[PDB]
Amino acid sequence: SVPPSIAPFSFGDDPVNTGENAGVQCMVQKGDVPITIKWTLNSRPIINGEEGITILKLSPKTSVLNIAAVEQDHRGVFKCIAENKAGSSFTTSELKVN
Amino acid sequence: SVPPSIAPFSFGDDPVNTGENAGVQCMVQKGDVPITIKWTLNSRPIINGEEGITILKLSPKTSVLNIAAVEQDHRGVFKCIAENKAGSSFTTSELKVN
Repeated sequence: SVPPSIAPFSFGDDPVNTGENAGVQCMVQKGDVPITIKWTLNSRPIINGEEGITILKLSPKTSVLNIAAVEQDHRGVFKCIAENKAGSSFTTSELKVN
Repeated sequence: SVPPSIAPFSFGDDPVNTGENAGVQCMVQKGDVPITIKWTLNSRPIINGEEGITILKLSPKTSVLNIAAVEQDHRGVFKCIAENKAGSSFTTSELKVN
């Protein structure tokens, strides 16, 4: 009956240049399975392929996000949301683009 | 003729507890494709699944390493090596376990 906890992630506090290969990982630490992991960008759900963003479920507790070529469209607050029977958690990181 | 360049990564400032979920993304920035991306732990090569370490080539310029459940055996220097026909490059991060 353990609720999900998530390790912090960050694109870095320095703005990113267009064309860079950037990414973060949503790694659930403690938490009962089954767990669902999902993403939003500026509160809109994003899934693999949307806006050129790669999102891949590496394991039941890890989601990998990769932006192969950063654009100004990718600017904003990325949120990972992890949910199971016992509770839910989210953590965020703002991507800044020069 | 452009050799691979790699964004630095880190498991973090602080030592990690046993059982935690840790990982890094090796994201090549500059460099002509195709690029071979491989990993070592304390100078010895790692393959997907070895010592419970997940390794996945996510894209032509990104490789993801995940340790689903960290043990003290995972202690040491993780190196990502990126190679093409032009040249090679690497970046590292030391994983510490309490």
